[PDB]
Amino acid sequence: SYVHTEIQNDALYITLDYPEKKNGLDAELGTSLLEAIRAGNNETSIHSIILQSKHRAYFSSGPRLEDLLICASDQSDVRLREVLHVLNHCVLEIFTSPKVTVALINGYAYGGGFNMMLACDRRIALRRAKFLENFHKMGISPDLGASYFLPRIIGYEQTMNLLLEGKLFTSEEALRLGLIQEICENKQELQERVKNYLKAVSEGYVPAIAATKKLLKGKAAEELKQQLEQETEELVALFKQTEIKKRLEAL
Amino acid sequence: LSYVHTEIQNDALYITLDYPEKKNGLDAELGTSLLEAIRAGNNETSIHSIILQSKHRAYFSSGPRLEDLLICASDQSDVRLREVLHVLNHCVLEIFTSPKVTVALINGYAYGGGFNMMLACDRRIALRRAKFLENFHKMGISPDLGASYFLPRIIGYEQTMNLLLEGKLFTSEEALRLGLIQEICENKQELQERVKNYLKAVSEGYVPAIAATKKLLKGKAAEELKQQLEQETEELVALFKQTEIKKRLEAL
Amino acid sequence: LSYVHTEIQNDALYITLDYPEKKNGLDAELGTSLLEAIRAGNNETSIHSIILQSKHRAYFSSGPRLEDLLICASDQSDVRLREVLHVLNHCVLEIFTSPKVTVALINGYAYGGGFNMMLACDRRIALRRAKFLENFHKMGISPDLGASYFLPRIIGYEQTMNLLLEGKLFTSEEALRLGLIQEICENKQELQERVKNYLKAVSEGYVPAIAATKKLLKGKAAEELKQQLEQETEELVALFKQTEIKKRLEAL
Repeated sequence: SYVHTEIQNDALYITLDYPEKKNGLDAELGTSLLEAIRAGNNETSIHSIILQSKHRAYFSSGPRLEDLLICASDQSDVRLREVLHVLNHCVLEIFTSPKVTVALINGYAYGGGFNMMLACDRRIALRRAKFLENFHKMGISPDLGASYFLPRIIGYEQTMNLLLEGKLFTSEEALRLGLIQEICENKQELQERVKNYLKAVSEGYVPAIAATKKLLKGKAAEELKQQLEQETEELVALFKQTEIKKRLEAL
Repeated sequence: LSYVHTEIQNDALYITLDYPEKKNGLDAELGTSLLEAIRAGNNETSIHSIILQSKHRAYFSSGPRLEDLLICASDQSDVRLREVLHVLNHCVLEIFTSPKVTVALINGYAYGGGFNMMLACDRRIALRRAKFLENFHKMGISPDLGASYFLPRIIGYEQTMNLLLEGKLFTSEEALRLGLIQEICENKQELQERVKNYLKAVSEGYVPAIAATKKLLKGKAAEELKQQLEQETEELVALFKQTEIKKRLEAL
Repeated sequence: LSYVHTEIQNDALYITLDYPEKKNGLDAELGTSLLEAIRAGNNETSIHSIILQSKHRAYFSSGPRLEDLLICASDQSDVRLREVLHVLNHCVLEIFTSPKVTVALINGYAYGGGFNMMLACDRRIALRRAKFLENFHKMGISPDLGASYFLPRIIGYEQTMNLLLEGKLFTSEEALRLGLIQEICENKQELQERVKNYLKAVSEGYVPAIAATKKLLKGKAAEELKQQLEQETEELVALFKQTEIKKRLEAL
């Protein structure tokens, strides 16, 4: 099972555990992740869903260049549409969760490997965490909700600049931009911080939390759903163009 | 007695909350008088500004009173709740759609909707000693009186979730950092002078141009707010039918 | 004599404002030339970026000139005003919907629409010495050339109302703080090398991917802006019929 699940004190922990691809995003992990998010969402008794990685070195490597290359080489678009469908549903199901959603970024989180977590209510990173948005050099458009979330979180102009620079950036920079909400210095502090955070969530009333999130989001989930569809079409179109195959090959 | 006073001075309408019994708390009686004052100001062609303030040193507004909310949770029907939400939502919408420059002066504490209604104003100025509270999380209710519309637009979604989770009394400095207020004055005298100067700057403008400017800047937002207020109403009414809310209000 | 020059260099179109007669003022003449330059750039498959700049050290653009505005105000038909708005509004929209990376280099002062049109660009870079002005409040007019769309989205509603109310000449530092510009360069030469480096970074990408990226990020905003430009025109036209506007322009 590409992801592990456990409920403790009325909170669901979803742990990415896919060493073969370093927590990479493909159709199989995606399907397993989606199932887990949906189970948490449908679980009346929990108040929170925590997304995390089991592996010290990384949170998620994101979509794998090797896997993308296969999609570029595929002339049917089926492989590409397949993986995007599942991962897009993961993003949407996180975004529309009635539970308080938190992502714990312990290690590096590249591309969609970070971006999917932008759908969470809060993102907390270890100091050592590193981030990367590499669409520009790859010759592709942003996906997995990135075109929706980035401008809304950090602003359009800063999004264009972040994508243009395509740098490995620090947790400090991510905090400054508002991509993440806070930084913990080490594993133990993160562990304590999370415990305290969930204690605070538990003092609320589950249906009130759900209504609150619903009201705050308003028409956003409808907008995101539409944007995910547009991202899909733009990316598929680009993946039919030789330049994209060439860049993926080179990489 | 009347709990909302009105006065025009030099082409500015001053709306003053005066409800000491309930510390300027929000109920249908105050709401009704407040709405009437807001509309009268919006319909007055000579004024360029509307100033909302409290006549009482200790507090701006305690917001909807716990005891009153407890009554609504105890009610047999939802008629009382819908009635007060109706009047107070209209206050919010009528401030928001005012053609006049709207300013709220937060002198003392402003809790829940006692503060949140004023988020519809063009500018919010607080005394340093002002304190603020958003306590929906512990109360087990959803945000109302526009708070679900204004908070994420002003401070961001992530920040709104965290503010609500913490439910702490917070300072004017914190309110300023978040953008909930636009500036702080240290005392009543300084505030009185600042307002004088600010209204002077406003008066140098042209009333119809000011109205056109506000209309353009807001675009479709007024319709969106109106719809959101309706949704807040339905969500809150649904929660007040659940025994947990009565239990929670009863304990507080 | 053409008031807008174009040159392609390093896979980028440089559009240069060269209108000393009006200190790079915005009229239908310069506007027509600028629009042609923008469209040419947007349809040029061999470039990745469009750079907008001024040839003159003293100013970027003095914006719509008071003298020209007065003429429109004194005119008994709305045709000349609607004609200039039509072309300039198209410049704004066509910058905003450009598939190329768009950068404005603000070297000297930029007043009103002279700055505001550039808010449609992906990046605004100013020389430290640049100065800015939004003077709608004193002029008695509503914001135009997209300003009513861009200002609240970039700096916030409350901050926009205050910016307009104060109508002060402000520094590049303040522009940067507000988010109206993205960065500051100390001098012409550093700016030249910065732009060179920036364009190199852009060139590392793939033109159709840049275009698709911008299209996705913008979503429905292009249609929103187009409608909003139409609203700005409708309101400005109504105000220019009023005696107060002519009086204020003359005074100025």
